[PDB]
Amino acid sequence: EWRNGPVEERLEYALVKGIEKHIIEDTEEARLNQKKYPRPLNIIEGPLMNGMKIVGDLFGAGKMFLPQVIKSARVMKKAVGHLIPFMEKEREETRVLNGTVEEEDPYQGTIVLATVKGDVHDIGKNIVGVVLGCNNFRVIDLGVMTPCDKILKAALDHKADIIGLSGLITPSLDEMIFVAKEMERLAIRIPLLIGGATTSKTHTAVKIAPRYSAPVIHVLDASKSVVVCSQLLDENLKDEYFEEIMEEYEDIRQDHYESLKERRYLPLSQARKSGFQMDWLSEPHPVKPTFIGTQVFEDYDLQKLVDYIDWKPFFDVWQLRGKYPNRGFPKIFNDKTVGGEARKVYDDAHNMLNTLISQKKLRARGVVGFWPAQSIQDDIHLYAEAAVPQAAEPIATFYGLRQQAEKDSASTEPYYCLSDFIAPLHSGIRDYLGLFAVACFGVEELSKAYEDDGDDYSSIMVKALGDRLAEAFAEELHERVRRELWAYCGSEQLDVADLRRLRYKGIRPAPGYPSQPDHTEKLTMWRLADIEQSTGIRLTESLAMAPASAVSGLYFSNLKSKYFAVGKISKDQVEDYALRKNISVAEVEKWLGPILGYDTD
Ligand code: B12
Repeated sequence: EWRNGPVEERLEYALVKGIEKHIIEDTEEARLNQKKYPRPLNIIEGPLMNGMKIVGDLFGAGKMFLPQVIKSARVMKKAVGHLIPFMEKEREETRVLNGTVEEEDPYQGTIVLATVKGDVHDIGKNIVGVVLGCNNFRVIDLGVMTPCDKILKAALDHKADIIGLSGLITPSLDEMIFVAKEMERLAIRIPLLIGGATTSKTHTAVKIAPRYSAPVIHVLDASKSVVVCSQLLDENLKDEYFEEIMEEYEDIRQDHYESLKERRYLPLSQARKSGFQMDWLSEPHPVKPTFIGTQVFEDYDLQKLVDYIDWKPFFDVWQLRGKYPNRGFPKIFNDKTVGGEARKVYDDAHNMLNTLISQKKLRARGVVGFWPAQSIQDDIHLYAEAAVPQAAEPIATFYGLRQQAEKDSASTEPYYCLSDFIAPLHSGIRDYLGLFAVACFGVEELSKAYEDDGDDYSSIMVKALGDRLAEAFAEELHERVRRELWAYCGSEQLDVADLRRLRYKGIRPAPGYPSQPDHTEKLTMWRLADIEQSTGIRLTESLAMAPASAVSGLYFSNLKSKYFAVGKISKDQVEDYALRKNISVAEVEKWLGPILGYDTD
């Protein structure tokens, strides 16, 4: 039907509908029309950028969703990959004629995207770097583990017009303020973009924007990048936008400083006197684990993990969200707005997952452990199996945090801590604590192989599938522990439908989570369980677990254990925690940055 149209219309239709079936043949038919395009630069600047501008406009208007944008980007990448020989020939002809290759750039501007030495969320940065290509923007993508000095150096040598940082978590955003300070003290006026769809403007306008004398714009999604980045390149709005409405940082500073008086805190001694007390003499006695030490999983069955995968986080990668009550998997498939695209991505993911779990291209790996645990106030101590806890000495210590923000008198909720879920040493009751770590190996190779091919769609899909497999492995390993390896919940008859609702007994608070935001617990876990040497899950210098598709955490078997948020803490708890950990106050003040209840500046 659409094949009957002219070659320009065929190019536009292929770009908009994401069809690679005839892109090369249509491109050839277009270039053989030499009179219509005297320069091989003209063919891209004409029908090709026209369709991509249409795609970007539709994405910004919300009529086209992310996977179709990715497919359109793939079609344009195929067309450009076919056309590169002719672009290079034209550039060589220009060098022959005018003497040198000119600084002509078909893209509107160059953008450097970087991910800090920390947070490993790579999918969003890649989506941005390819949608800006759909927005006709040249993107220099530095990936994960990019040093700040490397970020600045790449911005300088490549003469980047914009530096884009990536952020998707609350902790470890102190590298963004660090690079902002480095950039400010280097005295460069290049505009800056911040974070992703977890970062509120509070952290931006408190520790970033009043810290740099250049435009610092925060964007929610790359759909609005068409407006946002152009307004940083449109000289009519470049000189005015960056300060006309970014003045609202003034509200963010003054109003929140005024609201700081609303926040109230208890003394740490008073908070301890109001902790989560419980009668261990009437509580059921802890169940002894089946073994003490570490049991290693070397070739875990990927086929089994598929039954435990939850897909709503996976659809959140594609930004597919429905209206209430038809929101989330599996109700997402029936919504008229996103049903077809959700079906497409789900079937593609399942097809590639079936291919991978049958070709053994991936390999799950993990380890679990169990040790006897006794709690000294706000701390957890671990002993050997044969040792007597009251007379021997601990082999590993995990330090917890207690809630300190004052609660309204209408609520009687205790000020929670992790140590409240393990029997105290003086009580005479022996308790046990567990830990685990899982990973999925091979995602960082398949993603790179797909990217070198040019199929960013498959790369993003395989990254999301690796993340899903890692979380499913963590959930399944927790399920085995509660019933087989520890057997403190053997009477349970629940399935994955209730596992997704956190209705099981016990909790697995990962280090760095609001339950205990100190990421240094992973160091003690790795030292105790020999995880790095056994399983192969490395720890980054920022305590990020490699490969990125990895999950780790402790095991608490107490019946009354529940997830909680520490909130905000005062300097009293900071110094107490520092003296318990036998480390300087400066280290604690930087590891617990997000949860500090006072401003040091
Ligand atoms: C997949 C995912 C990951 C992946 C990241 C992908 C990858 N490269 O592997 C991985 C496996 C790394 C993962 C792990 C973790 N993650 Co995670 N993860 C998710 C998840 C499940 C899906 C959401 C998603 O991926 N959206 C797609 C993202 C990647 O793209 P995006 O943000 O939509 O991108 C857009 C905008 O944000 C913006 N944008 C984004 N980046 C940039 C950059 C620039 C320059 C610009 C201009 C714009 C821009 O534009 C984009 C256009 O769409 C969410 C669950 C949820 N609640 O949604 C949790 C979530 C984001 N993860 C989170 C956390 C806690 C973690 C961990 C730290 C857990 C841990 N181990 O302690 C670990 C990291 C450490 C480790 N070694 O695993 C939290 C963050 C909240 C918090 N407490 O801080 C979430 C919300 C889970 C939760 N509900 O609590 N995670």
